[PDB]
Amino acid sequence: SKKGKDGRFVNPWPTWKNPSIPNVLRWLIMEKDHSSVPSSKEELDKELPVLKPYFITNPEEAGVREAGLRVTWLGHATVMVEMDELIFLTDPIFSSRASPSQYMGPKRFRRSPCTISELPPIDAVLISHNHYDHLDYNSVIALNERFGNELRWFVPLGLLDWMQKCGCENVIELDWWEENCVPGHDKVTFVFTPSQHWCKRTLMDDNKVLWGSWSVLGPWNRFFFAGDTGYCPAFEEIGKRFGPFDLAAIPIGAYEPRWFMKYQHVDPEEAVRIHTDVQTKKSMAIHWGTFALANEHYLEPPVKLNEALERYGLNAEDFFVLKHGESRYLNN
Amino acid sequence: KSKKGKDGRFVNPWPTWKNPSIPNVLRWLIMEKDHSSVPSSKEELDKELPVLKPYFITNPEEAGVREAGLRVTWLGHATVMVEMDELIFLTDPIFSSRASPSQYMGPKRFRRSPCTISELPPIDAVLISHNHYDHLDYNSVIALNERFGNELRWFVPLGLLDWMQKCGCENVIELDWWEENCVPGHDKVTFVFTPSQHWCKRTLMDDNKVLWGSWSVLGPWNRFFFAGDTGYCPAFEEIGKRFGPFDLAAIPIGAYEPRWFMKYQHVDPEEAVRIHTDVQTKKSMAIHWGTFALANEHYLEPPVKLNEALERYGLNAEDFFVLKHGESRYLNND
Ligand SMILES: C[C@H](CCC(=O)O)[C@H]1CC[C@H]2[C@@H]3CC[C@@H]4C[C@H](O)CC[C@]4(C)[C@H]3C[C@H](O)[C@]12C
Ligand SMILES: C[C@H](CCC(=O)O)[C@H]1CC[C@H]2[C@@H]3CC[C@@H]4C[C@H](O)CC[C@]4(C)[C@H]3C[C@H](O)[C@]12C
Ligand SMILES: C[C@H](CCC(=O)O)[C@H]1CC[C@H]2[C@@H]3CC[C@@H]4C[C@H](O)CC[C@]4(C)[C@H]3C[C@H](O)[C@]12C
Ligand SMILES: C[C@H](CCC(=O)O)[C@H]1CC[C@H]2[C@@H]3CC[C@@H]4C[C@H](O)CC[C@]4(C)[C@H]3C[C@H](O)[C@]12C
Ligand SMILES: C[C@H](CCC(=O)O)[C@H]1CC[C@H]2[C@@H]3CC[C@@H]4C[C@H](O)CC[C@]4(C)[C@H]3C[C@H](O)[C@]12C
Ligand SMILES: C[C@H](CCC(=O)O)[C@H]1CC[C@H]2[C@@H]3CC[C@@H]4C[C@H](O)CC[C@]4(C)[C@H]3C[C@H](O)[C@]12C
Ligand SMILES: C[C@H](CCC(=O)O)[C@H]1CC[C@H]2[C@@H]3CC[C@@H]4C[C@H](O)CC[C@]4(C)[C@H]3C[C@H](O)[C@]12C
Ligand SMILES: C[C@H](CCC(=O)O)[C@H]1CC[C@H]2[C@@H]3CC[C@@H]4C[C@H](O)CC[C@]4(C)[C@H]3C[C@H](O)[C@]12C
Ligand SMILES: C[C@H](CCC(=O)O)[C@H]1CC[C@H]2[C@@H]3CC[C@@H]4C[C@H](O)CC[C@]4(C)[C@H]3C[C@H](O)[C@]12C
Ligand SMILES: C[C@H](CCC(=O)O)[C@H]1CC[C@H]2[C@@H]3CC[C@@H]4C[C@H](O)CC[C@]4(C)[C@H]3C[C@H](O)[C@]12C
Ligand SMILES: Cc1ncc(COP(=O)(O)O)c(C=O)c1O
Ligand SMILES: [Zn+2]
Ligand SMILES: [Zn+2]
Ligand SMILES: [Zn+2]
Ligand SMILES: [Zn+2]
Repeated sequence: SKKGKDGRFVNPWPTWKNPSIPNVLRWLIMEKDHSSVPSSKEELDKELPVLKPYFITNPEEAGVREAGLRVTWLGHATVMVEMDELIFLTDPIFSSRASPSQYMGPKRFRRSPCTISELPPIDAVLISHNHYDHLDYNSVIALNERFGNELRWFVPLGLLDWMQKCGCENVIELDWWEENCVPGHDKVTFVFTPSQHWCKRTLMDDNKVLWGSWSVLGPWNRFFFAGDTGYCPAFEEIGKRFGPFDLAAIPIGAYEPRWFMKYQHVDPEEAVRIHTDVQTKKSMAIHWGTFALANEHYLEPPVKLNEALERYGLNAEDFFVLKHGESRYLNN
Repeated sequence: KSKKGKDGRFVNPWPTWKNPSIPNVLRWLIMEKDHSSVPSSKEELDKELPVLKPYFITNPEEAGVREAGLRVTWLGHATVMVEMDELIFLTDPIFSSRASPSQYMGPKRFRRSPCTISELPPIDAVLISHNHYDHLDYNSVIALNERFGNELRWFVPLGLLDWMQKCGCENVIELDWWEENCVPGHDKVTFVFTPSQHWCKRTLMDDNKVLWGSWSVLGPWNRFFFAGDTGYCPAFEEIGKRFGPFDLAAIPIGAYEPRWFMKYQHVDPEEAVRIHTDVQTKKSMAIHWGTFALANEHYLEPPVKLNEALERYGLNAEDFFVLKHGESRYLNND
């Protein structure tokens, strides 16, 4: 290739990135209050409405094995992408709290639109990093319970065990810049792409499992999942090696306070930049709207995104935000 | 001051004063509670145990009682919403997927919750029978006290007040056997903590620190008994005679498999109908069962055994009915 890879430090995984500036802790004894201010049932329902998905009232449809691409936002980074036959899910979280505990931790103010049961045949599942807001043991458990060997768990290096331990066999571990495929539908290609984030689920396990983005290269359309990352070259590299991608899921939340999050989390503007670097035709906007993992107003990220869109000479068509549970079909 | 089984405190914690109790407990361990019922694909359970969408979701109005009657809605396990005398009170609210102190281990419901805390009408009081994780849900407590405030009057047994306050609740009332209180505004309704034969445990060495029991709400139009968790005991004739006749009775009819083991903490359907006769209620509702797997019996068995015991005693399904998850039922009185 020609795009820097990694390449771990003496012991754990470094980002190898320049925008990488230390600062890595937790959320129980530091800048962790908020300014989002979420309250009032009807108010939430109004501002942030939860849409009942289609694969519930009319499962039939599904498939989208046509030639375009259908996407559904089930919260935070939980997006179901119906593309080139395959029906894959990303960073699946269907539980109320994203904490190792049930007594403390972040609880969603906007519940998961559907339930794993209601879910349609899930083919592959993609995992950005190990953070609880992206890895929900309960969710994982259910998935295999329902499906099982027929679930291509595409995971980053350092997760296999966890998966297998949870009770999964169809699991692939990958170092960013690696590649693998869904057995049956081998035509489509999945690639672990780099990113700028951290990995931690317990103590001392810091950056023990790699982080990164996913790039689904399918015969017809192409999709890119960033996950959680701060602005770092890679993106362009990706947009070059692969791309032009069709749709891309870019995080637009958890950015304030900038002085601390900047290096681990992009800002709505930085996202617009990714839209460009990755060379996609459109973007869906992941993270935001579901959990309060920062101090930014919970409604701010879409406003800041449209601000940056108009700054960069773009339009809300190019980088759109879905409603909780909404689907969207893009036939190119 | 008639013969009234009072407490009920031995060594340090409370024992069950009732004669038929024998402590040889072992604690919930999936061992004999994981699957001897073996619930298959959701679909199967959708056919057998359909989850309904409670009335107050589609019609948030209509949710009082207009008096001269009694409305009840079954939300899972032992969660029961009772409306009477300008009062909507909950019992044993569990709206969480798993009934455990952990998120990695414990019994997880196979039937989703009918509604959510955001969707239910104004609750005026919650009743807690005992402290077990299938009847006391931390997240549910929080959610409730987050929606509501000092308007939610939490009626809990003796030894729970501190727990409640530590959750953030301020309008909390602690009661002992045959103890009575009321909702601040509505005085005519009187809530009474009445005996039962169960145990209490959430952590290690806290066994029987808090007390168990049953609730007898005496409103000026409709008397409502709610049993909670219990094996058969004589305190139910006391409850049924002192108060009563009652209009409804939320009786448990599930989790009774290793009769040798669970007979002193959990009634079977036969003892459940025995309960119905004892408390002298006009109607009774089947609670517990169908939601969690807390024993080995087949998950559909308890209603069948309920009907068998009903016809044994010369009663029809009218007197003792089982509802679907989320179904409601209205009961007008003389
Ligand atoms: C503040 C209490 C203890 C209070 C005391 O000193 O008595 C301490 C005890 C254990 C500490 C936690 C251990 C894990 C983490 C270590 C980090 O470095 C900061 C965040 C976390 C999540 C800590 C939060 C906080 O620093 C805690 C909860
Ligand atoms: C729940 C127990 C004990 C309750 C009791 O004995 O009454 C208490 C005792 C010590 C408490 C911990 C002290 C350190 C931390 C302090 C924070 O403010 C909340 C999180 C932690 C990690 C606490 C969690 C929890 O509140 C603990 C473990
Ligand atoms: C056992 C009680 C719950 C008792 C109850 O619900 O009444 C719970 C409540 C708070 C829980 C603690 C929260 C902080 C920690 C989180 C970790 O994930 C595991 C260890 C700790 C220290 C937990 C230990 C244990 O899980 C506690 C103490
Ligand atoms: C303890 C239960 C199983 C108990 C039983 O069979 O009854 C097991 C089953 C799945 C196990 C988890 C699998 C994923 C993780 C593997 C890690 O290396 C340790 C932590 C986790 C989160 C494990 C913790 C724990 O060991 C669990 C929850
Ligand atoms: C609290 C027990 C102590 C009991 C024992 O020694 O068995 C210790 C011992 C083994 C410990 C685990 C070892 C594997 C992991 C190492 C991480 O760096 C911290 C989290 C994990 C998941 C640990 C969690 C916790 O710190 C455990 C469970
Ligand atoms: C099975 C392990 C350890 C066995 C070993 O070390 O080989 C033991 C050690 C700690 C034990 C638990 C302690 C807490 C609880 C005490 C109850 O009175 C019985 C259920 C529980 C939940 C116990 C279940 C089980 O007995 C455990 C988990
Ligand atoms: C911290 C990991 C989760 C790690 C992951 O998700 O990968 C979890 C997985 C299993 C969890 C333990 C389960 C058994 C115990 C339950 C008690 O109620 C509190 C202490 C213990 C010992 C728990 C502590 C902590 O909650 C653990 C060790
Ligand atoms: C999660 C850690 C270790 C993780 C690791 O070393 O990678 C493991 C190590 C020891 C494990 C415990 C051993 C005793 C128990 C055995 C049971 O069969 C499941 C529950 C308990 C309470 C276990 C819960 C949990 O699974 C622990 C605490
Ligand atoms: C430690 C958190 C709050 C931490 C924070 O500030 O975020 C507190 C807030 C409410 C606390 C719980 C209140 C009910 C219980 C009281 C018991 O005496 C100890 C266990 C429980 C389950 C407590 C565990 C723990 O002490 C919690 C969960
Ligand atoms: C080790 C700390 C602190 C010791 C102290 O305050 O002296 C203590 C303080 C409170 C203790 C917890 C309180 C709630 C529970 C009490 C149970 O009966 C045993 C398990 C738990 C979960 C306890 C475990 C542990 O023993 C804790 C967390
Ligand atoms: C794992 C888990 N915990 C808790 C809940 C319920 O959330 P809450 O108790 O906050 O209402 C769910 C609901 O689906 C869940 O999946
Ligand atoms: Zn993250
Ligand atoms: Zn995140
Ligand atoms: Zn119980
Ligand atoms: Zn029970």
